[PDB]
Amino acid sequence: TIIEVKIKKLENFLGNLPEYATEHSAGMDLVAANEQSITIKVGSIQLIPTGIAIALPESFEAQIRPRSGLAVKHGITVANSPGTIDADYRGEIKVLLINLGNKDFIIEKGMRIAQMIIAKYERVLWAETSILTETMRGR
Amino acid sequence: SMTIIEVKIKKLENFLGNLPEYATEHSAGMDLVAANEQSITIKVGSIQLIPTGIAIALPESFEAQIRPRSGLAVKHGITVANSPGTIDADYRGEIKVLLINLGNKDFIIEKGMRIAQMIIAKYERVLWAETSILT
Amino acid sequence: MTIIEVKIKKLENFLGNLPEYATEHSAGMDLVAANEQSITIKVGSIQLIPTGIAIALPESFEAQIRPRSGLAVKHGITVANSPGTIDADYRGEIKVLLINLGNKDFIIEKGMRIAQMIIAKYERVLWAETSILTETMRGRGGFGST
Ligand SMILES: O=c1ccn([C@H]2C[C@H](O)[C@@H](COP(=O)(O)O)O2)c(=O)[nH]1
Ligand SMILES: O=c1ccn([C@H]2C[C@H](O)[C@@H](COP(=O)(O)O)O2)c(=O)[nH]1
Ligand SMILES: O=c1ccn([C@H]2C[C@H](O)[C@@H](COP(=O)(O)O)O2)c(=O)[nH]1
Repeated sequence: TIIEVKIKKLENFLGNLPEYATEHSAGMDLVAANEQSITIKVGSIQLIPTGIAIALPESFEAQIRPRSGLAVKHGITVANSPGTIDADYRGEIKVLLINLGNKDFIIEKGMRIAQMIIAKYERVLWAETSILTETMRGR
Repeated sequence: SMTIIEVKIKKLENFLGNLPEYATEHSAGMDLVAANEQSITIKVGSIQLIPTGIAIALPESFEAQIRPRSGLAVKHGITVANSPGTIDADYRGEIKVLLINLGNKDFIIEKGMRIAQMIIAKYERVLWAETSILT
Repeated sequence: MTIIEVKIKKLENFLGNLPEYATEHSAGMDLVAANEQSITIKVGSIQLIPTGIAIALPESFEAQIRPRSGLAVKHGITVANSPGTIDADYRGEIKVLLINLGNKDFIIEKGMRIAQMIIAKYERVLWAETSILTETMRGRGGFGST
């Protein structure tokens, strides 16, 4: 199942629109679009802009997830993972990276920093009740 | 088209105010609100479990995901330690949010603070097919 | 509910039971450590733990590697690249990247439950490049908004 998503390139965008590595990949690589280098000191969190804004169709969301390689090699991961991009968000997509490694890490424009996976969500209608069914799991 | 799924929800004794709400009509998730009666300090490097005051019964083939909110992470280094937390359709206990302070100042969690977002989605039940060669 | 068949290969270090759902309505299966030498995760360190299985997902399905809440609560151990993303293109050994954000060193021994694996559908995006996106209510009137 294919979904069309509108996407706007911002002033800082470069290159191809976010790409899937292979034809069956779940996620697109997000690329740092910071106009000046950003150093993430050990233990710190930095916001990295991506230079895109998107308009997801109704009932969909985008998830900002880590690239395993950055975590393995440098202890860099997504601080709010999985980051939720809502279908009515019209701002620049931002990636929050934390440095949990042992050396300061420089984020340069063009680096692959996260992946973005699009998935369906369901909107909840609450049915308030005073008792829930019992299950084999329980409380 | 969005689709609606009805989910049963029980208020526990420590719930205050309103059932979890979508910030906007097109939000993927509902905001989860701290329901601790007494403030909870999360010191630098600590993990703390925060109650929400609710229990839910998801319909079959659905799960709920406990995810961080952007503000707590970027402003305070607070995030969800077991993210994304998985709420199973047969869980009948209180939903709790496990926060970690990876920032550089102690942070006090007060009743009423938005501490996470909860996204409901379908999952698929796997039947394994054992094989000797993956194509 | 909806059942999906997934092919799975036992590698040489596989010990015993294929990943199982803890209950008939659990979203995820428990993944178990299959390391043939003990692995110590020092405080603040990150270690890759093998599971001894490889899988072949059907198209449009992913497996998400997520933390078990018990390990996080009791030991500060969680999944460093969470949610780990397994898709149809990955037929190698499933590995769990753990980080120790607790207050003492933690030894991973084979047979320990280390993560849970939730299979779900994802969508493939085709981009419609545009110069004007619709306006919405989100963030409207906030400080600094243009
Ligand atoms: O990693 C993230 C998370 C969120 N957002 C955007 C899209 C969301 O709709 C909006 C609000 O996020 P929350 O505060 O609800 O997490 O910020 C990002 O750009 N990056
Ligand atoms: O962030 C979380 C994760 C889990 N749970 C509840 C619902 C789950 O069904 C149950 C068991 O979680 P695990 O041990 O499978 O992580 O705990 C929560 O309240 N919050
Ligand atoms: O928790 C994880 C995440 C990924 N992978 C597999 C599937 C991916 O295709 C491959 C490389 O990881 P990424 O660089 O795409 O994150 O490793 C795992 O074994 N476990």
